[PDB]
Amino acid sequence: LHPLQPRLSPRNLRVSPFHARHKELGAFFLEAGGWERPYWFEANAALLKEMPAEWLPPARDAWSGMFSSPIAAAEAWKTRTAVAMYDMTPLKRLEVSGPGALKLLQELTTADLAKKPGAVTYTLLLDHAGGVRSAITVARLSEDTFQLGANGNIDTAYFERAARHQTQSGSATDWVQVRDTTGGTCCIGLWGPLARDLVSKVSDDDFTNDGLKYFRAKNVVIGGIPVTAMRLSYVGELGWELYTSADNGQRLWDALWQAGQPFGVIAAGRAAFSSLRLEKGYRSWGTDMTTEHDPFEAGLGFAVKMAKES
Amino acid sequence: TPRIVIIGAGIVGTNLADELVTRGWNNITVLDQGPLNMPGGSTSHAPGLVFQTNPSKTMASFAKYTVEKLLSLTEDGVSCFNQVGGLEVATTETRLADLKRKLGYAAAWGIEGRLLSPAECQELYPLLDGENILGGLHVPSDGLASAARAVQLLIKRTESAGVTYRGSTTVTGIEQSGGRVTGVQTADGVIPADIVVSCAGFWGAKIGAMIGMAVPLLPLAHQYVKTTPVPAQQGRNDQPNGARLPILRHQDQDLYYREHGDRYGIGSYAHRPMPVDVDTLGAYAPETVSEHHMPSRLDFTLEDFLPAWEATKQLLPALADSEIEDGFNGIFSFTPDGGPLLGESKELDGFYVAEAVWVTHSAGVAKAMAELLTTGRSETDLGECDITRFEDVQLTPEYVSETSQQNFVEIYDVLHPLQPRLSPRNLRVSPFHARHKELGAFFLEAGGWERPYWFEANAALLKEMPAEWLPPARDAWSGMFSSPIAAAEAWKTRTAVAMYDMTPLKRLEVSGPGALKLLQELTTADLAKKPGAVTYTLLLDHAGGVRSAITVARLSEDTFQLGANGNIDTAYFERAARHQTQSGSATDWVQVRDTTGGTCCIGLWGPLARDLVSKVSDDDFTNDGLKYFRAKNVVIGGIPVTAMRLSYVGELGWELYTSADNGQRLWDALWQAGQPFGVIAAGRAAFSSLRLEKGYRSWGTDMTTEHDPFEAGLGFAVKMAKESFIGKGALEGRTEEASARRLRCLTIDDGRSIVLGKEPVFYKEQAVGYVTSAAYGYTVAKPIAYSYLPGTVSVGDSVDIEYFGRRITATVTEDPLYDPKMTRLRG
Amino acid sequence: LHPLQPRLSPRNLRVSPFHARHKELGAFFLEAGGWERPYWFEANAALLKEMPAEWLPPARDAWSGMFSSPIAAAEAWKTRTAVAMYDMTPLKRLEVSGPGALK
Ligand SMILES: Cc1cc2nc3c(=O)[nH]c(=O)nc-3n(C[C@H](O)[C@H](O)[C@H](O)COP(=O)(O)OP(=O)(O)OC[C@@H]3O[C@@H](n4cnc5c(N)ncnc54)[C@H](O)[C@@H]3O)c2cc1C
Ligand SMILES: Nc1nc2c(c(=O)[nH]1)N[C@@H](CNc1ccc(C(=O)N[C@@H](CCC(=O)O)C(=O)O)cc1)CN2
Ligand SMILES: Nc1nc2c(c(=O)[nH]1)N[C@@H](CNc1ccc(C(=O)N[C@@H](CCC(=O)O)C(=O)O)cc1)CN2
Ligand SMILES: [Mg+2]
Repeated sequence: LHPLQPRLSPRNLRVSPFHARHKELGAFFLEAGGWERPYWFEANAALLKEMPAEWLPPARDAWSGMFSSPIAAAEAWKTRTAVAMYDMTPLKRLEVSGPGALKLLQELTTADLAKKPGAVTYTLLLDHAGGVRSAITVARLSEDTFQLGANGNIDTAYFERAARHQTQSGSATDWVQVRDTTGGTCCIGLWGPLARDLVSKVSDDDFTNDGLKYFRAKNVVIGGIPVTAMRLSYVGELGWELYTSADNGQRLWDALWQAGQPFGVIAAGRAAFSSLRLEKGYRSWGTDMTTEHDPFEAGLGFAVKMAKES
Repeated sequence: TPRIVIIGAGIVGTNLADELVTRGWNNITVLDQGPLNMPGGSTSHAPGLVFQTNPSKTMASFAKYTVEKLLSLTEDGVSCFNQVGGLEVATTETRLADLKRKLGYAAAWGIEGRLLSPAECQELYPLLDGENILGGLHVPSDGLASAARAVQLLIKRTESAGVTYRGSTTVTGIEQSGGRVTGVQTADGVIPADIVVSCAGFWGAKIGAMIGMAVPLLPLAHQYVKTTPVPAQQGRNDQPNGARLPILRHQDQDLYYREHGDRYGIGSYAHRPMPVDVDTLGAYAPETVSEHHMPSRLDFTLEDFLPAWEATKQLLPALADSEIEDGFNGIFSFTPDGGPLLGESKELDGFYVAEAVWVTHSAGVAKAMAELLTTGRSETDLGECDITRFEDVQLTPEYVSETSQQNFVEIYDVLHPLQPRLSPRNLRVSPFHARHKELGAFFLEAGGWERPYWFEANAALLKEMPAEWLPPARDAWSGMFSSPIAAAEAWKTRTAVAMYDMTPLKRLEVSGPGALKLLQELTTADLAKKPGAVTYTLLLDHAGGVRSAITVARLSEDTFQLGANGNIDTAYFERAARHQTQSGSATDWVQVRDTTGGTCCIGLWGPLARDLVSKVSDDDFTNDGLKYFRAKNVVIGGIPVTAMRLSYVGELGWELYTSADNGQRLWDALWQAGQPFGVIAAGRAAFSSLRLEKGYRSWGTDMTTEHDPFEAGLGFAVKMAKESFIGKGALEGRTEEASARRLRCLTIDDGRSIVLGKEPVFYKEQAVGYVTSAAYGYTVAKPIAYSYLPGTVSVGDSVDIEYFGRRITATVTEDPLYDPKMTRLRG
Repeated sequence: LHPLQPRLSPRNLRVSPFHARHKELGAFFLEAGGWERPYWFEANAALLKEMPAEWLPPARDAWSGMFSSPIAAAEAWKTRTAVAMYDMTPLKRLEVSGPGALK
């Protein structure tokens, strides 16, 4: 069996709010964690006739060509030179809330999270030996509410137990609740050099550098939909992760899609996504590092604030 | 009494100070950036036309009270109301029909009115060219408010009672601590306050931003023009502002009129919407404010007015011998639904709004708010006025701008109660939305959600449907936004199995060690039962009035899911949970989440519901496996689901809840299992009809805070034996049988004449009630309507319902109309 | 019955090749000769907020308003000022061929 080989059943268990639009665009779906994830979009085949030859990869052998397509090259191309919409809905999304939330995260992570709300921080979770249990993002949305981009249900269970333990043994001001909100929310990664040109057509919020700096978050309205925008890009380009409730997702998608037409916006899938993030050197927990590695071996020293008290 | 600061000395803020004073609260400071003698908000330019009749019972009562209050507000023998009566004329058949519906509202709300023939219209208002007049509606108690004079007299008498007024004082921020208001910032310092009420008119959104509150009003300009002296009017009225003819509405041309001595005042909505940026108005130095120079008056744009002037000369040819003398583009407030914005902010304890209020409703709004502040409740239902009625997508600046401008464009149009907007649409959709479009769903929206009213795919079933299920033809009005397809969907729900989309039902998760304690105090049920129980229960106010009717499902020791009625509930629970948390122990904390947008629900109902679900689940759905009004977790088509056994349509089956990401799978699994059982998707038209056949009440129409549970026939849901709950003391002694007014089920005798809501109900030729809910009952094959009626009227008695001026005979009937032994439901 | 009143069944007997695209655009279909014919497209509702007021018609009475929509005004507007695609597939189309055709 090839490492990407999907099951044929059961399928379509979990789908993002954009699923109808993705099928319209001829998404090739693979599954992970029950979620259907586009790996590329057949609609983008039409772009290969226009793509510069410098972007066209050589033939693949039969094995590396399984569950791959030249279309991924066109999607990488447009992400690097135009603007792309990636479905980040399946990214594990945890809400950690309550008066003991900051205290919990200060102890579990390698970052100083005690900053006025709006900061996004890439940070690690270690075990007592210094091995890397996880690498996550923490966005402080308000005094007592943080949204985490985690790595899966191992993280979820880790936070659940730790929050329960803190709550049980703490005061009236140490209680903290952890919710897995992934299934109730969605996210579009809107990335590429024309990302500002696009979003400014559908929002009156300020998306310039002055309005939202790198690794910051704020609430905005796009196409009429309340969104939490976070400025970062696992693909290494300008733009934002745009989060909203599942019921609003399709509208947000359609609004952006329409705004993006003059900029040549495309839907982009996981094959391009993985290639682009590797060009950026961004680590993926579970393969690039595990608890067998410390942050310095993995080249993640920068994410560890050794000056923290604890 | 608490220290109050009121922001704004318009007709709203001064009436509020007054209503508070008469209730013994006089520790009040009123602030206005303008001079006290002419503050310069919309109140300082309003022509003051007061038409009481309104489709809304609450707005109508506010208007009646304003008329009574202004008539009694007097000095040197001259009151602040000139009661010349009001006349709405019709120049199209469509409008003529609508005046008959409005005459119904008037009877329903206790306002005396008459329909006039064209000849009678000419006798009452001789300046009308009769050639295009088809009829008029005359209300003798309407008239003209002297709004700016009323402000002065109100300032005078409240000042005498100890109220402090500070004009030329600009509020620049709001001070707070611990989630509660502490004061009001001005350049010269902070004015301390325990309560702040923003009565700032079209500045309201600007005041709101000061505490991070979204106030969904849009400032819009509206043209008002005065003519030169009109020759026909020479000598008829007192100069300079006398009036003797009824105020005049010409809604077909978006115009209204009044006299100003021998001149005419012309109000036009017959121009493009004109949004105003309040930040560009400029700061007016108080000493510069005068009649033609104030912040609320923008330059007149003659070009916009020319068509209105032509139409005016057609209606009233005498004015063709006058000219336009002075015009201005006058600013005031519009909202997404035309309702005002009243009540306590979500963001800040002790901070209240009373904004976007017509002079017509001002005193009534002030009275309601003064009741709210001093007693904790308004004596009038504020369900359509509460600031918290709006969903999140409805509070964005873009939605507020777009829908308020559309409200302005449609302000005087004849509109069906179901008429949807064409934009913005598709804001919120359930996970089943693609499947619904495949099935040709006809969508209407509410709260931002797209809701199927029926499915064109089901048209194919009408050829097979027994004739007993086919309703008679509908008239054009009751047929709008209706379809015979709803009959087939009711049919299949009653005889087969249907899948309804219950996703839009407000869904609240109340969790934490103090959750049970919170709900025990707020609701009328004993919720302390092992998890798995579902309970239908009420939320009362301290007077025993019904704030809401909800379901509470106890999912675990510290987690409850509530099926609530909208965002008024959400904000009510949010504040109550916060208050309990702040003042309680480590074991009293409780969190409230609105999870509606992250979850979905299918109502799987009908006699074949078990046959269907048992094909896609190994869980036990027999009576032994899940009893009526119980919940448990199951797996269906591979999806984890919370199943609750109950049915607002009165049939066997369950509400099936799951996370949004799983919804489409659950739907498809059920859809496929249901094929041999003839499963259909069923929409809201069938849903509403079926639930009325069951006698189930709908909060907001069938009962509001104006009713107690016994009047509404909801006594069964109140556990009077509870040790404690909000409203309990007020209900002591009350029973359904002794209630002076009781909610009754009517069926329409002719089997055919459908009514829609708000129609007056008559007993022995007296108006004694009005239609709350109504639908055609497909199972009983006749129209149904509910109305409060004097306790004196009994089952079997006859009543008349007036519909477009025609009396329709109906009979008071025992409910439920369908399956009163509940044999379809229980066991 | 209104002169435009359609049957609810049988329907969808004859459809043009554009039918899927028309449903995507929220076509309101009426039938004639067995063909499903869009009378207007709900997708075009979005254009009314942008349309000049000069193009907006007055309210219709209930009868003339049946099987009509303000959306038709926006579609007329765009046809007169931009570019529109109408489905003329149902127009009866006859091929007359052979050496005696001209005769
Ligand atoms: C052209 C026109 C015609 C109209 N015709 C009618 C009609 O015929 N019938 C009818 O019922 N209604 C009519 N209206 C509507 C009407 O006038 C308003 O609905 C009403 O006057 C609102 O009263 P208010 O007390 O809420 O607001 P306002 O009268 O606007 O007073 C509120 C204010 O608060 C003050 N304020 C605002 N911000 C601050 C601050 N930061 N610090 C201190 N003070 C502040 C302002 O200076 C002002 O006095 C008309 C309005 C216009 C523009
Ligand atoms: N919400 C969000 N959370 C997440 C991911 C995501 O895709 N988006 N993906 C996973 C973790 N990964 C990364 C790895 C690198 C970066 C990144 O952006 N690194 C920049 C900036 C780092 C910073 O200065 O600390 C640097 O050049 O390495 C962001 C998420 C899971 N958590
Ligand atoms: N989840 C759920 N919650 C809800 C509604 C719903 O549709 N489902 N709809 C709203 C409230 N309404 C009702 C009204 C009646 C019933 C009902 O079922 N009444 C039966 C049983 C009552 C019981 O014995 O107390 C009786 O015959 O009156 C259920 C919800 C909002 N809350
Ligand atoms: Mg209008």
